[PDB]
Amino acid sequence: TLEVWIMPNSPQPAEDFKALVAPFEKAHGVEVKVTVLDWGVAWTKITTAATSGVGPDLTQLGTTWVGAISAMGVLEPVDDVLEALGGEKAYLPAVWRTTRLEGARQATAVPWFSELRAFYYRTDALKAAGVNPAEMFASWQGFEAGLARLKASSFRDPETKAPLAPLCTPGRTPRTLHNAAPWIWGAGGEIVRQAGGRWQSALNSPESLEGLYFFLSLAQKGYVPAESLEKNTAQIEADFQAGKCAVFASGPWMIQRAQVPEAKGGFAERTAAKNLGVAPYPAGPKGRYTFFGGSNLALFNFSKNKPLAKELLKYLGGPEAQVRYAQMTGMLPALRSAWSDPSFQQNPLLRTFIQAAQFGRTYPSLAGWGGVENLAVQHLGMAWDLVAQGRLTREALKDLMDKASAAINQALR
Ligand SMILES: OC[C@H]1O[C@@H](O[C@@H]2[C@@H](O)[C@H](O[C@@H]3[C@@H](O)[C@H](O)O[C@H](CO)[C@H]3O)O[C@H](CO)[C@H]2O)[C@H](O)[C@@H](O)[C@@H]1O
Ligand SMILES: [Cl-]
Repeated sequence: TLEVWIMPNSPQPAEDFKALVAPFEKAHGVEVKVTVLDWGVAWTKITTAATSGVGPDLTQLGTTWVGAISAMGVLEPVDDVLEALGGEKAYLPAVWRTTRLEGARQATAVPWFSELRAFYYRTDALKAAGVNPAEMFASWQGFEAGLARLKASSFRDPETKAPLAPLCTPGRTPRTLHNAAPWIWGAGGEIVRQAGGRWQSALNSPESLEGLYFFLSLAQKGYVPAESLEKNTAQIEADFQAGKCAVFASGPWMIQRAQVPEAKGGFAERTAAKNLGVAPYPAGPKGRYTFFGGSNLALFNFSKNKPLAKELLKYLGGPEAQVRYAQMTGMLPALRSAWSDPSFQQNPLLRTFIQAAQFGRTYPSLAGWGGVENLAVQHLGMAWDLVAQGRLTREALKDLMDKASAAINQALR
């Protein structure tokens, strides 16, 4: 029996995973046993397995975790699998770079599925506000003027019978910079930069502060209600679904969720699901970026089932499994060839995610990435708390990212 650990990638994820692997099981005369870890906990259990030598054969990883787990020395080389799937050629570079610890000789993860972030919008709220989405999502200035028109609008969701918040974004200490990265990048900033053979914080670069301040100050100007500042990602998701928000940033999953009854983990019933639009991040002063992520699969080098686990990695990474699991999850395949399936191309909301991928940007794949993102989100949490007071100024934000930067630079030395 092979053991795979996965995250909750679909409404019934163990059952979707098991339907996905049934033909591998039949062709190999083997049973796969799946365990589903919540995203909130999956980090700790995966790190405990890596530290103790007790764990599955395969584990899903966040693309941004592959570096740290690889540096713990517990991942089996999978260059052989990536070759059987078509090698570097078979992947966007953004995806290809997630297959290894930055600068390591050997690949240690197999790309499974991709996700990137774009804005969902209420077509009804924007039509009623008189906002042309092409203009609002073209530029930072067009975005700010579309929120202003959304704030002034008479519109009220027909279910809630109240106004929509123009923008909903969470102010709770985030787990990651996924929401914030597009604004840092669009200003010409970065989280860390490589120069003179070392990585250092760029979160206190004037470009980073411009981007971050522009994002956080929207909330300060009235385009994000005080209630949103008190919420985490999952709560903002729920708020868009329940008709409280006209615009918010998420992954492609919400498209397949909008086509699924409430009773099945969806909101097809709700207005928002009937009035659903997608648009890319607006271009910033120094170009157009969005966070590009997903999950890879890794094999623990203490696995007793390496040969079969490798066949399972080639099965899951290959074209048929890639198409099939992207359809159940609402994600994108990791494999470029699999994007051509009509199931992705003739879905007009998903087609927008596909166009957005041109401007997908990734984290460098560093052993210490986790430590970096954790001090950054701590300081960014304190910034959100100043926005909850009306008291985020450029000075206070610079003071917080200087402290983040000094604590990030220690971590990297
Ligand atoms: O930072 C770790 C890791 O984060 C990954 O982002 C995930 C999101 O992909 C995930 O989205 C969930 C869907 O996957 C699932 O199907 O639906 C639920 C609700 O129905 C969604 O929340 O949410 C988690 C928790 O916030 C995020 O961590 C990145 O893609 C990966 O690149 C990164 O390494
Ligand atoms: Cl944020």
